[PDB]
Amino acid sequence: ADATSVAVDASISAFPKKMGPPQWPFSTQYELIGKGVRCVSSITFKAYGLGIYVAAEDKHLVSEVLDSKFLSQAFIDTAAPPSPENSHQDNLRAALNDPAKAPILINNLLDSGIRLMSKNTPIKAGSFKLLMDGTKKSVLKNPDSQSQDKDRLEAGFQELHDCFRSVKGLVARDDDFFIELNKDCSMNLSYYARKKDEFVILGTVKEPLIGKLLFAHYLAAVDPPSPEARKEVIDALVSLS
Ligand SMILES: O=C(O)CCC(=O)C(=O)O
Repeated sequence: ADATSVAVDASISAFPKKMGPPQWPFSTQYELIGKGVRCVSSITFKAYGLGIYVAAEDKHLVSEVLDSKFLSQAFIDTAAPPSPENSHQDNLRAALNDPAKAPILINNLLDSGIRLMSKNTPIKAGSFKLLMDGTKKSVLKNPDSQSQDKDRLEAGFQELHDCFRSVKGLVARDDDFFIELNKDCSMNLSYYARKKDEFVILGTVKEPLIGKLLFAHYLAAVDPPSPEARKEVIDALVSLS
């Protein structure tokens, strides 16, 4: 690793701190805000390296979306108020780690137009393919999914499934599966076959509910795919607010 990349696991490449066009086939320039290893059961069994990125041009939105006004209004009737001597950053941090407040804060963040990107780098290819198959079931444990249009959810997961069909044939260690969350919550999916030094553009998931559900899962305070990646993301967001 260089000062321009960070180590996630010795079995796979260091993650760039910044990624954008033209070097990478992305919509805008992204900055790494959290990383970690997605394990299955134990740290003994590493499935993939996870990197969460924010659009450089959108970092300003965090403080405007997750401001003290929204914190106060969201929970003014539900929870005791935050202590007035605390900083806003301290108050926001406590809410983002509170199981009862975090989903609401994250949903509001994910509706604000902020562009995010996940870098999903396989460590064990077989496990990764299985985690792909299980993605719909996983993100739908989210209770907020039930209120939504079932037909739109099903159609959106077919879009994702089709993109995943193309990924699964390629999966190998140290390849990069990229998922960009556009400002309208549709998703551009791409794939870097590292050994060929080739980019594959997989397509777009138009249904915005799918990107909302997937990135709410990445950033979930309870049972996120990578607890260590989520913690880093939250610290990045608090420090921006
Ligand atoms: O295909 C992916 O990387 C998403 C799956 C996921 O969120 C996980 O189970 O870790």
